Amino acid sequence: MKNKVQLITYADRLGDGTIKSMTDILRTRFDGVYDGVHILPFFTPFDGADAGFDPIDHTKVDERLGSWDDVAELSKTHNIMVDAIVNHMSWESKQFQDVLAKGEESEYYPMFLTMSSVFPNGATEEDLAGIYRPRPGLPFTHYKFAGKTRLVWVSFTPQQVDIDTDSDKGWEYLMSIFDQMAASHVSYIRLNAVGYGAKEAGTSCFMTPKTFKLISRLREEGVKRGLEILIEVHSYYKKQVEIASKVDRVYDFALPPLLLHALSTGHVEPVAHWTDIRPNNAVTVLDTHDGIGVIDIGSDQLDRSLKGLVPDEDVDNLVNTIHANTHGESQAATGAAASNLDLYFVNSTYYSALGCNDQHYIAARAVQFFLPGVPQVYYVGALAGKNDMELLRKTNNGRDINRHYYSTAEIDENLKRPVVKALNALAKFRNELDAFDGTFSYTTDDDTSISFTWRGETSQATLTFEPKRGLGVDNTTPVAMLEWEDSAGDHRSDDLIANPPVVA
Ligand SMILES: OC[C@H]1O[C@H](O[C@@H]2[C@@H](O)[C@@H](O)O[C@H](CO)[C@H]2O)[C@H](O)[C@@H](O)[C@@H]1O
Repeated sequence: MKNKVQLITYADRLGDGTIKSMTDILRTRFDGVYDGVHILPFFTPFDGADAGFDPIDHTKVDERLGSWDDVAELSKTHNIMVDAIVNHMSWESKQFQDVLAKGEESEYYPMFLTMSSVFPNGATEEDLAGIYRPRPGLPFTHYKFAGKTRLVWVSFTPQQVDIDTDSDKGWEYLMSIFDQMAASHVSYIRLNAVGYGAKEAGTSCFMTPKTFKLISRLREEGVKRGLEILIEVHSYYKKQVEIASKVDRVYDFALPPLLLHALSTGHVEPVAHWTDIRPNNAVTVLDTHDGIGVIDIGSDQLDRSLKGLVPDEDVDNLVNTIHANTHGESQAATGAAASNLDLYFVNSTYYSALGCNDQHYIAARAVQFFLPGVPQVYYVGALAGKNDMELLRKTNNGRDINRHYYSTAEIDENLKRPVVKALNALAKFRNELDAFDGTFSYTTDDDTSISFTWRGETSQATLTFEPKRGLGVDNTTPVAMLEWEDSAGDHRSDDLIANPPVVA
């Protein structure tokens, strides 16, 4: 995966509302800034309950958005990342509809998992109780095959039926997705919900050996088509290091909340700790299309005794710090959970989570770009967007607070702001300076300061980070100094907004 900054965006929420318009905005307004892009699900349909992650036909672009040729067109300039939903598919798909009509006579009957598929011999209470769950209840719902009532395995919603990833039809389906991705010259594949993709009795059915056997089989099938794979997994941070050592690339879900903590308090030990242990085969982010994950830093869900990178109280304070900085907007968006250790995510834009503080925000991006891994910037964050209460009150969907529809007018208006111009100049710096293709090193004091250093062939750069120097939502004190060496010798920048860095 190229070591340049990528953009995460919906096709219809960045420009006129299509892949062509998205590609236009990308090329015209962000040349040299984002040379790659993760296009969020654009299949048939894209405007369902789960905003593209519940497609009926994974193989077909939503004709309202464009076509696969638009993807191929965009590939001539930008590396493209796309989601591959491997765990499940729509019950409205023709494959599953056929199983309902024809039952065991159906061509696709082996393609879908049932309780019998995994538990031919009966299941105990411990068998079903130990299954890892992202959603409440048991992962089963009622469907009638021909006329016989059956318990179909469903990890998320009853409308998304899990497929047998070891069956021929299920695998044939996954390869139809891969073949279309490779046909349109997609570079990277984000394997959605792959952690649940393998079921075996007696296990949690989440990241078991059979799961790593599936990821490796999908890897080899991908390279055979020129496709690199990436796994998305939210879990306890020690499981994250375990997983990252067995796969090609993972997400760094710990950093976003860790930077919210450090910018809220000033304590940099948790960040220095994470820097030392984190997997470096990662994709770094601050915001995503979902809420801010706090589970990731992050007591274990099943066994509270395993403590995260900060005490449970600092996790509670982090959730409440977001509620305060947004003045209750994220409360309206986040459904209460009685306690904050029971929260998965907090719904708010990352800019608003910082109280819209420019100095704090640019610093967070700077740290993101200076840690090993390929950085991504979510489109709302690329525009330093605030929470969208109107869409939230229209759709009643919590995550829409961080999914604003940006017309080309709104993009060019927000492009006039200095914080936006600083981020663009920062990504260009991150892409243009060849120091980042070299070797990484870091130093720390104790709690006040931490310095991130990259030294390459023709260039060097160091980022020092002192959140102590400026505390408060309304504090304008720069908390990140930058020094770097290039063709024009040694240079410095003590303010990354007013004095954004440039390369020779
Ligand atoms: O389709 C449901 C969601 O899938 C992805 O997010 C999941 C996350 O919410 C949690 O359940 O963990 C799993 C496995 O790590 C994630 O796949 C999408 O990112 C999300 O947008 C979908 O709603």
